[PDB]
Amino acid sequence: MLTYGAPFNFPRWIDEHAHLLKPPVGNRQVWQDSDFIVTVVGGPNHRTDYHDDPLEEFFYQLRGNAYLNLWVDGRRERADLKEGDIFLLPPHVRHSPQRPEAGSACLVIERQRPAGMLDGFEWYCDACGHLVHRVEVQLKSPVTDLPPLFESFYASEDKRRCPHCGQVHPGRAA
Amino acid sequence: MLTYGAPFNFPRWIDEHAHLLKPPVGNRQVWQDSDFIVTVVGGPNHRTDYHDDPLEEFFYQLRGNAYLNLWVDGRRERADLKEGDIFLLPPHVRHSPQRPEAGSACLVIERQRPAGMLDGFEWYCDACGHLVHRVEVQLKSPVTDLPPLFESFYASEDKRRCPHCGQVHPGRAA
Ligand SMILES: [Fe+2]
Ligand SMILES: [Fe+2]
Ligand SMILES: [Fe+2]
Ligand SMILES: [Fe+2]
Repeated sequence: MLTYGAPFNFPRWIDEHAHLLKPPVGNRQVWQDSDFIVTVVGGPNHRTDYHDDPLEEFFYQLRGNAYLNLWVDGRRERADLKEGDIFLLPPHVRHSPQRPEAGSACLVIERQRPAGMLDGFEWYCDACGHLVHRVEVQLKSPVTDLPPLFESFYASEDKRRCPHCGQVHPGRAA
Repeated sequence: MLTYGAPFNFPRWIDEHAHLLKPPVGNRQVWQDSDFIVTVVGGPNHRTDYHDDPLEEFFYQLRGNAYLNLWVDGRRERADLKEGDIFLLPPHVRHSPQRPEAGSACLVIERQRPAGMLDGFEWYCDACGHLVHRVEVQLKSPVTDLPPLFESFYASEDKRRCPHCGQVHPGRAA
């Protein structure tokens, strides 16, 4: 009844999955079907989407450095994840992880969302900072649910169009 | 609205709390009032109680070695937490952590239990393996709720008395 198997060496697991912790995959979930969602996120990767997680998110930047673009108290801000840092993000704080370094690795821990508790993915205008587009999602399989979501934003000049100042958001890369 | 503060260096935090990660305290919670309960557990420590956590528990043995005495599929068993190992324990698997080494440190992550979801603490007979005593608890503050619980077991020859074979459990140390 050890449903998720025996203990195992983490650094070797990370080493062994180096090829997955780089584009295009980027990340790898450690156990499947668990309530705790346990993921290692490599790099490099940059993104323009901001995440609205209705639950907490735990980070431990095991290797290399990264940072989180955030919206804290109405202002754009940056939290660094230097190698060795840990950090706990409160529910709903908008965050956009940037991971510039190859070979970096970050332990990220989350919980499954109950039915009816949704995640938000959002984009903001570089020009005036207004919200450009939000999609909410019952997030069961990030790996497969999120790329079509992001993909549809990039493809729609409409979705990318700031309702405040008309600036068309750049889409994929800032 | 970074309610749990900024990122910070984890190894230095652990170093700085060395005096707390040894008897009598043994462990230190990283953030307070979070949904994710994030704890570093040092040593040495041995115990005879088995935990029935109604939710999952995540371990990452950062420094030194430890092990978990378990009841898996009706049998007494041992899962080692060698330095570097990670491990995810499924809900309700009975476990009794033993941490023989000084200077060891283990990241343990849990979730707050909703109202009405209780933890069990249990003891088993060395002689016949039958359940000797179980207390259930709405666990809000392990640090302060658990010592009086354990304490009351040790003090009662009655509670320590195996209902199957009459052997009085040794209590504090095996
Ligand atoms: Fe996220
Ligand atoms: Fe705008
Ligand atoms: Fe436990
Ligand atoms: Fe017995």
